[PDB]
Amino acid sequence: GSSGSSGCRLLWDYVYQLLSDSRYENFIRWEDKESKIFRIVDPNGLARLWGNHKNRTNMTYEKMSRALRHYYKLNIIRKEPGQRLLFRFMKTPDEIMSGRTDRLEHLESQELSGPSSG
Repeated sequence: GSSGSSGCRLLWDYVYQLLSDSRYENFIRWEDKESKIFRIVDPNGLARLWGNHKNRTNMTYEKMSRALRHYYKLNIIRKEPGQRLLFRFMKTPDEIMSGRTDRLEHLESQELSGPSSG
């Protein structure tokens, strides 16, 4: 029961890791497995886990969704208009699971904290 060693350090992905484990249902479960649709049961709590293992502080859902959004542009996830915290996995996640250069990974510890110094 050891899940400390990580690498991807990604949010959008952090989702699956949870879904797979039913023990994390109360926080998040599969809405419509038919279309790999998931929904955050409780953001206030769900985020905690994301900010906890991330050694972050006062991890809020606001600064969290900041990621899922970036992907929305890549045409990977779709946020239903009606619902509020609904996410639909259009394309397979493992399809874009890689790390060579300027890959999604890069955005693992970027949209979390720190200026752009641009």
